[PDB]
Amino acid sequence: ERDCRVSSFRVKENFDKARFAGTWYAMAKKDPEGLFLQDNIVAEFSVDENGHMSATAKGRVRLLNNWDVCADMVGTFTDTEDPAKFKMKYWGVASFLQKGNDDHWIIDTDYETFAVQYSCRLLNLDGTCADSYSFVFARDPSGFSPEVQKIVRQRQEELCLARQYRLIPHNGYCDG
Ligand SMILES: CC1=C(/C=C/C(C)=C/C=C/C(C)=C/C(=O)O)C(C)(C)CCC1
Repeated sequence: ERDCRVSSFRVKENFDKARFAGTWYAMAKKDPEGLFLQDNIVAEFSVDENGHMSATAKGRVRLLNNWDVCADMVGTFTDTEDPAKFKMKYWGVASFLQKGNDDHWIIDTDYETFAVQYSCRLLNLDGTCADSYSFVFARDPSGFSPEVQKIVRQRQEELCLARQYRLIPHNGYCDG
């Protein structure tokens, strides 16, 4: 019954960028295909005088050859017609880091405790997502109340991504 068209997905009513600024800890994630951040992920959002939003993020990345590395990444966001939908150009501090362009949607947030993000990097012909990713972020590393977990579990259902998210460890590897 429930529609999986990325076009139909709901997003944050009247997104407020400055209000999202600060440190966010990823608690759980739904990885995309290929190399992705492993764990110990922490994002840090900024918004300039102009309204230009930017972010930095640390995360452990396992390189093909098995070395583990603490990837220091960079992201710049571009506004769209949808205040909660942005275009994100990212790159790493080190040259060997994945560089790219991806959609960045703020599905839901309360700005103070949690946030569900999402990106489809490929649309199937039908209109659903063939390559997605999603971050569940928390204001406090400790996580959230069974109350908010309810909400999140709900946003996840709506993104056609329930029962396929994983918990993210934080063990200070990239120093925390
Ligand atoms: C920029 C950006 C994001 C994507 C980061 C990616 C995609 C990092 C990939 C790192 C790799 C791919 C490192 C490596 O493999 O060296 C996320 C949504 C958290 C949202 C805001 C900041």
